[PDB]
Amino acid sequence: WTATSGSCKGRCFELQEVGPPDCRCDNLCKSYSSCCHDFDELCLKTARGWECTKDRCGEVRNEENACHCSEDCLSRGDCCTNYQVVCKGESHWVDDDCEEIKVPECPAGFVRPPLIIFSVDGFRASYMKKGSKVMPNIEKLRSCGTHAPYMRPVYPTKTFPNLYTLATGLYPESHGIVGNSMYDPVFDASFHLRGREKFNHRWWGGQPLWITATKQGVRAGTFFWSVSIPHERRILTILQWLSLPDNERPSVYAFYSEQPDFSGHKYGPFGPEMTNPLREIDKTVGQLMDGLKQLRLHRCVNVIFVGDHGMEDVTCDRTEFLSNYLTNVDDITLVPGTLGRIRAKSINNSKYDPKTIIAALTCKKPDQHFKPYMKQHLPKRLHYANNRRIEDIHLLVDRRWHVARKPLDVYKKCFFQGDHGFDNKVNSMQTVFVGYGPTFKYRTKVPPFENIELYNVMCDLLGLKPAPNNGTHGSLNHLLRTNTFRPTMPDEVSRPNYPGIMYLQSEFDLGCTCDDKVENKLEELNKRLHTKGSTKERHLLYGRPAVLYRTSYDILYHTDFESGYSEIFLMPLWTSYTISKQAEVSSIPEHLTNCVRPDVRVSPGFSQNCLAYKNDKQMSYGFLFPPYLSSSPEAKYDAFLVTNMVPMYPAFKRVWAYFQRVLVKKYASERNGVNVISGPIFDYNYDGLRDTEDEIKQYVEGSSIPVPTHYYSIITSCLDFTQPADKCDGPLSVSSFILPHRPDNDESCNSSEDESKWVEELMKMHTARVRDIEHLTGLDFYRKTSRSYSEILTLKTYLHTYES
Ligand SMILES: *[C@@H]1O[C@H](CO)[C@@H](O[C@@H]2O[C@H](CO)[C@@H](O[C@@H]3O[C@H](CO[C@H]4O[C@H](CO)[C@@H](O)[C@H](O[C@H]5O[C@H](CO)[C@@H](O)[C@H](O)[C@@H]5O[C@H]5O[C@H](CO)[C@@H](O)[C@H](O)[C@@H]5O)[C@@H]4O)[C@@H](O)[C@H](O[C@H]4O[C@H](CO)[C@@H](O)[C@H](O)[C@@H]4O[C@H]4O[C@H](CO)[C@@H](O)[C@H](O)[C@@H]4O)[C@@H]3O)[C@H](O)[C@H]2NC(C)=O)[C@H](O)[C@H]1NC(C)=O
Ligand SMILES: Cc1nnn(Cc2cc(C(F)(F)F)ccc2CCC(=O)N2CCC(CSc3ccc(S(N)(=O)=O)cc3F)CC2)n1
Ligand SMILES: [Ca+2]
Ligand SMILES: [Cl-]
Ligand SMILES: [K+]
Ligand code: NA
Ligand SMILES: [Zn+2]
Repeated sequence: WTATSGSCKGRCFELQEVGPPDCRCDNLCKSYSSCCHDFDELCLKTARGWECTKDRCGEVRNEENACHCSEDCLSRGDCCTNYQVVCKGESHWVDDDCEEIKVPECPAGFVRPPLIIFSVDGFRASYMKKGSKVMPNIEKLRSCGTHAPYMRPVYPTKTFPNLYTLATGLYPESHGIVGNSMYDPVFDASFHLRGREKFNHRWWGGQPLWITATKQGVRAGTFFWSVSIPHERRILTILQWLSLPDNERPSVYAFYSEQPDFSGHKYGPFGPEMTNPLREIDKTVGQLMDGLKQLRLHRCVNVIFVGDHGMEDVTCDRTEFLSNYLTNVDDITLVPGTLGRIRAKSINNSKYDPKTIIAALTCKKPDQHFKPYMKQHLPKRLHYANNRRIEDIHLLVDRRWHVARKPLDVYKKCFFQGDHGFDNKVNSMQTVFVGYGPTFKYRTKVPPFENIELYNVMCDLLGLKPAPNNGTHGSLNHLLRTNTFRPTMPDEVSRPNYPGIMYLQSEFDLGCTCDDKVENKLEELNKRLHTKGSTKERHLLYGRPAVLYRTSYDILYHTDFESGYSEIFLMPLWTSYTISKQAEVSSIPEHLTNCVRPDVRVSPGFSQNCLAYKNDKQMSYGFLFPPYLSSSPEAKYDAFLVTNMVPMYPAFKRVWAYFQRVLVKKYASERNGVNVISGPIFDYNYDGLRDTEDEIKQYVEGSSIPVPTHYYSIITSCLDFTQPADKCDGPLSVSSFILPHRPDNDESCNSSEDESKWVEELMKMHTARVRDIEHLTGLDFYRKTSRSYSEILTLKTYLHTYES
């Protein structure tokens, strides 16, 4: 019930929301069917439209007009945005040269530069170049301010997950808005774009910027706008709020446009019908800037122009149907489109089997345009698993395609030519970022970055302490002139032991053998030196990683590599080695094929054993430092230490051997040396965070050797590739991966072929940020470089994406 017979007189676009049954006058009242009877009349005036003309200049104030051209309008805060242009011979903001804004130039009574977020739905990154002729206001912001060539959205590249990620700094799995449609089995409730359940606050986790602001005494405009409020009125409302007295006036605001998404869906991303929506967004930006200039705020306000996601060409004829694969197609519920999510139709069906559905969808047709995954097998970079609303079965749909249950779903629901929602590495899904204002840099290009980082920066812009989030605070300091947040490196929690030779060979009963019985004082002192770390500067280029949790581990030095060996997990946490451009690849000698050697620095009881691998018929073993890249025949024996061994499924060894034998050398040739850090990851509860021992769900049969869910590598070199990796004086270049440790290669449809036709494609799919590896391992990398910490943070957030 709403008692709609109250009034909005003096309350239009009120900031405090009032409780039912009292009638409302705020931004969102329309969307709740709760506005007072007179809201249209009083708050949505349209008479005479939105622009002053010469003949209105100095008019007698008429309160019926949408906006005003009378002499009192500036003091009332309600001039048409062009008032001073038409009636006082001022220039439009876009016609003025840009001038660096070195300090905020604010009216008296402003305590901080306000922040205005101009958000645009479906604004694909390439519009900045391809639409530039029709967007002069946006182009001036972009060239005069700070801009990235694009900004990476989160997966799925849908509207609600991305807007709320922008507002919270959180991954959808953590904020809870995991799609445009959702089922929550604990609630037993359904969330959709149409209708009322979505207004219940229980869906919306984390803490959005407007709540952060309000809890810390910074006032906020309401961010949301009901669709029938025209854009011109949204701008006027923002500008009116900015004329409020100091104690009432917000410091943070948001504008939102449904365009160009709305048109992009109908006409496709570059349909000729798209020039007009882009023109109109630009005009809106011009209105805001001219309005701010009127208020003498155009060199005071920080403005962010930001998109939620891009838009791709998709048509009804590019739909895959699950009825062409499954027999039982009515025993499932599919959330469909540019992604697929599958669950049982009825929780009273014990004949539901996910395993059989996965097999029925896996590599069934030769050009298949989707790939099924159990959610825990999705690429870790998507961070799309740790939520009860994300269904166990997921379909990653190829760009330009849809998935649907049956053809009848597609014609009893071609209309559309555009859609989005695909993998967030896809070029067509990328979106835009521009920052303009006193606190942003002047005419500065910055590298592409992920939208999860922006919440921290918006908090910095407003002097707020961010709530706990998935940004890496400091990684975007290079966007800012001032207000930088000065992060410190985390403190190492566990210090390593440095074991010397403490055990005789015969103390070991590991059931391992090696043909290594081959006896010189010149080379005897030398090998001692290598074991004490004489080559460590070569192989550990950026310091040892720091261990940020409580544990027991040893540093082990060797000629060709250094490792941090966990007494708890019985294997290295990390293994570091450097491969120069000139290094040679060799084979494992025939005599050493099954060689595993006890490590006399590490007790039998904190060692793996070969017998467990023999008895475990599913599980084999591999090595972290590759025997193929040994620097000499003698150094090669170090690679067969039991302390360099890790459990590997035979199917995974095909991948790992190819990486170690072929790809490491290839990268060293291309990048002029590389430093590699590799290791295991345990994430059995798929939360993106390092498992404790008591969370491990699988061990090598008969043992306490835990089985990794993934293996990582971090591959670093000099950004200036004319310098070798091991003598780089400037910034670094990194690529990383987190490969799933799987017993089959069902993910790779071409895996019966040679590794050269499929392994690298797999690795590219599982590309990662260093930061992703940090969360999964409790390690902190790049602790000792010549680089500034903010720059290192930026490097740790880089994702190598493999798009053109
Ligand atoms: C990205 O950034 C985010 C934010 O920093 C990271 O997520 C955080 O990670 C922490 C570790 O997983 C986690 O900390 C736990 O929080 C518990 C309290 O949680 C509530 O209160 C906070 C505070 O305001 C709130 O934010 C939470 O919000 C979640 O849940 C609500 C619904 O209830 C949702 O609206 C919201 O979207 C959010 O859901 C997401 O997170 C939850 C986990 O909380 C997931 O389950 C969801 O799927 C979704 O992803 C909560 O309202 C706290 O109780 C925990 O403490 C337990 O563990 C410690 C270990 O030391 C133990 O000693 C304690 O005894 C305790 O255990 C007891 O309970 C167990 C569970 O029932 C039980 O089994 C035991 O036997 C014990 O009885 C813990 O501190 C933090 O909440 C989330 N925050 C958010 C916002 O998601 C995220 O990790 C980052 N991602 C990456 C990749 O880095
Ligand atoms: C989704 C979403 N997430 N965050 N925003 C705000 C936002 C963030 C940013 C940002 F700065 F973050 F970039 C910029 C701009 C916005 C405004 C977006 C907006 O007016 N749109 C149109 C209105 C539509 C109503 S739907 C709705 C409302 C309230 C609630 S409630 N009761 O508050 O839980 C629930 C709802 F489902 C949502 C999307 N929208
Ligand atoms: Ca985990
Ligand atoms: Cl969805
Ligand atoms: K075995
Ligand atoms: Na396969
Ligand atoms: Zn859309």
